[PDB]
Amino acid sequence: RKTALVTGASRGIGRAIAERLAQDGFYVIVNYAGNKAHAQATVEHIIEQGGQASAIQADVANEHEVSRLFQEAKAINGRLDVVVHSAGIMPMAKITPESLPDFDKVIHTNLRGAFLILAHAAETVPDGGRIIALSTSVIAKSFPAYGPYIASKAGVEGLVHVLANELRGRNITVNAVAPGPTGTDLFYNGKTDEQVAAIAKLAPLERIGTPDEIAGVVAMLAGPDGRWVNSQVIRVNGGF
Amino acid sequence: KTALVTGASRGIGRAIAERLAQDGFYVIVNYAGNKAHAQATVEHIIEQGGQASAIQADVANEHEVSRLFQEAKAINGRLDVVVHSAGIMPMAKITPESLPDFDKVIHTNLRGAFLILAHAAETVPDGGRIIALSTSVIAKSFPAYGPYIASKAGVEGLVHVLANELRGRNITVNAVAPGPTGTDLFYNGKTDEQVAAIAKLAPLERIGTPDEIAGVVAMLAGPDGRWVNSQVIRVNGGF
Amino acid sequence: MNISRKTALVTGASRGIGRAIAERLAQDGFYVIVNYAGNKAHAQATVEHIIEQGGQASAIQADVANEHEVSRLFQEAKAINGRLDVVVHSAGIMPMAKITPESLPDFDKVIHTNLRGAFLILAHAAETVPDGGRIIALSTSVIAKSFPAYGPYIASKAGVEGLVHVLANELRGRNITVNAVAPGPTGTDLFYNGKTDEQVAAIAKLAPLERIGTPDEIAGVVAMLAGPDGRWVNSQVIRVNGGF
Amino acid sequence: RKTALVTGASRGIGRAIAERLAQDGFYVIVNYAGNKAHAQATVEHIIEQGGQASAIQADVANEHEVSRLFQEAKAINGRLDVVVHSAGIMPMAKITPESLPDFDKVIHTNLRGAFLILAHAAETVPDGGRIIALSTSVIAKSFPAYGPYIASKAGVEGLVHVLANELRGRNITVNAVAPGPTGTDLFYNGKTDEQVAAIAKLAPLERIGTPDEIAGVVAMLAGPDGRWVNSQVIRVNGGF
Repeated sequence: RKTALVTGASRGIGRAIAERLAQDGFYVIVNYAGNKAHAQATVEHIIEQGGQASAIQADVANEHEVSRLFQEAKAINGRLDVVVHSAGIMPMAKITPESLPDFDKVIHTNLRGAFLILAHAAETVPDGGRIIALSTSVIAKSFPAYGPYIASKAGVEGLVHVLANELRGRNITVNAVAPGPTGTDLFYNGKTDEQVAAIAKLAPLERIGTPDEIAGVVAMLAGPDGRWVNSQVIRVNGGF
Repeated sequence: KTALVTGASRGIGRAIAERLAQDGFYVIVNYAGNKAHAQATVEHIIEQGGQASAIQADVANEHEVSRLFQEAKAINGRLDVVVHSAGIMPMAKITPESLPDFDKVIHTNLRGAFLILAHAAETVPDGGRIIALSTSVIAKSFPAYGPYIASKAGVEGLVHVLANELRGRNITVNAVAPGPTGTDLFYNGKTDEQVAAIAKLAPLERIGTPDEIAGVVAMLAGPDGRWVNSQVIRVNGGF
Repeated sequence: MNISRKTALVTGASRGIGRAIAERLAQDGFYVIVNYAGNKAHAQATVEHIIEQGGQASAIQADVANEHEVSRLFQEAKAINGRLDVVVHSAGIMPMAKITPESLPDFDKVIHTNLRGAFLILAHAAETVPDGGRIIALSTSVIAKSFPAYGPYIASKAGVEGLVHVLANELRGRNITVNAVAPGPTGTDLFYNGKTDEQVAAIAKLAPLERIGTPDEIAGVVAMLAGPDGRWVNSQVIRVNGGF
Repeated sequence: RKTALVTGASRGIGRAIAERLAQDGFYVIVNYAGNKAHAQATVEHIIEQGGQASAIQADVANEHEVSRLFQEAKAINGRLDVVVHSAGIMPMAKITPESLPDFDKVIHTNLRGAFLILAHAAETVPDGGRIIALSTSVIAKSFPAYGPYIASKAGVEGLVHVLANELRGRNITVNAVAPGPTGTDLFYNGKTDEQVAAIAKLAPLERIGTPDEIAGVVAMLAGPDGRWVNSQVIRVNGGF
């Protein structure tokens, strides 16, 4: 039985990824940053559905907590076959001097965090393993106030491509999944139906994509059908 | 549910047809010239427990494609998935002497794609999927690949536009872009040194198989591909 | 050897972007061959505008998608000064047609004029441009938007870009750059005469600069690519669209 | 009277850009980080050839030094028409935990620095001005050990596109120039005759690109022929 670590699996896309990987037969480490309640709910949903999982706290941007995370994750089953990095933040801030704090925070959490996870994955994933990062489709649109977020995720994609090359000879694929707007609980919670309808109309399929539809592409990349997909950023956005 | 696969006689097209049959689709194996390999594909599908049938059609001939789609949809009254894999890849540098070759590739690869996509746009139901095969070599722009790259870049353009034109029909349009794959043909015309040289190009350091391409096609044709739309997915082991 | 003036051939130079390219290249010191397809009047107007401004130019008829007329075009154009330093391929059509069986004629036409035409020009350029010369094709920025009814056009221009990249590699050792310029919507006389003011305003707002780009603004990038500042730019598609 | 600020103008591409902009009629602020000697050499060559320039020290990643840089630069002629951000570093480090210091360094100097310069440029450049960042062509190749550098420059490109959108209504273009390897003195001093020969055969033009060949594209973007070029990353690499 193969083991998968999923960062940011307490809610939303990360939770959907963790639950789908558990359904696919992976033992899932549900990594979370702060309050364990949602993470333990993820673990319990996995166990009730017939899978195995356990939760580990770690801030992905804290090098010491990441060192511990990977040791503790390896302690469970002695192996780390798949690593999926979904944890990140998306604050809004225009490219102005006053936004410098927000910028630093996003870079710290999304990009440095990604580096940490990827770096440790590169050291611990076995031959034949898989490393998957979550990027974003909004990189293609360059919307105002998304500067810091887009910068962080573009950096992540760059790291993904380089790492795919650096792991030559280990038969380890490195890819990214870049979702568009996704119908998480948080997404719906902050929006009126009119706002939802406008976002739905942005895609030619004219609806809101679900977290499970993102997790399905992650599951492809983690499984046998993803054996020959390497150094790719797959945008999952309904055509938007 | 029914899937039509063009160029399904051998290689990547055959692997696609067989995997889709294994995923539960009734498969129309479309072929160009000699039936034999197409019927072998049909028989392998039936042998493994699936349903399939073979139909002849030149993808670049409007009348033969119109007939292909009328007949394919007539089998079960539906054409849920259309996969366009048929194409040719001749080598010719960009010189006036290559004009015949250029015309040929554009005719088979680009006009062909236009036809298939067009008829797919007319016949696929709500919730269906349209998938074209492009190529990863677009990224490298190697000498003598000019005509081939031009045809396939045009195909990708059609894919994105069609994805937008089918707004309101709930139909995804995507492309899969393989690198070199270990077909039977790939192996018959190469020495072991050539194969070894190609194997080292990918960071995974081996030769990709047709089944590894068919797996991504199957993702796009199945439940996990519902929210993938207007994408060109390159499947090349990282090369 | 050759003390004749540096020469540029510009296809589709009768009007619009092609005309602006021809006039700007003449201002930069090129003898300009104004290639046109059908009615000479506008092509001769381009030539006369060039000559009134103190440049040298002459007009040659050829349909860029006709191999025989293109063979003649290059024989005659190179004969003027014994050289063809720069080749700019601007000629093309942009009809609207959705991806449907009934659109097949239109598709065939666009592919024929835009892509096969490009192939001919590029191919002949590859045979005639000297070491240090420049080959520039015109593509389109609309490739990025994949608008409905632009399928055939986008397919044709994406094919052109593919040819550009390959040709840049095939001319290794000849020191010949091959590039494309991809304009967004441009304020040609045709553009303004066929658009309502509300349509014009809607298109103007698409770019962050909130205006309609001019043909001279496209020609300026072409001139960069054809001159000393473009020496190290090779195998690029430069989108000139005001940020849209 | 028209003014251009060039960061990293002490040597190499930045110097070539400063000298070309001066030759094009700009008053040039030669910004440097530490090495005053070379910055004054630039400033001098400009004055020697008939131009006007002056040097200003600032570490582009220091918010206070950058605020001062822009205050002082704008004070010279009361205007700052063009801003070109060329300053950056390119250390080699694979994606492993031990590389975290190098990573942190590059992100700080290349990306946070870019954020600062662009942010202040967006505040100080007049309507009709130009903002040009320097990226890199190596993003296309994702070579091993280039991970951190590529991540930083990919982030810069993201910021460029977003800023182009955020300055809607101000008539300010934001672009990047992405050079390949260039025949700097730094480039040549660490290389053998055969190494140079091998690099020279990478491009189809089969030679080494010069800093002036990059500066010519920057100058196009800063001048009348660049009025309609916006939100673009122009790769200047001889076709490699």
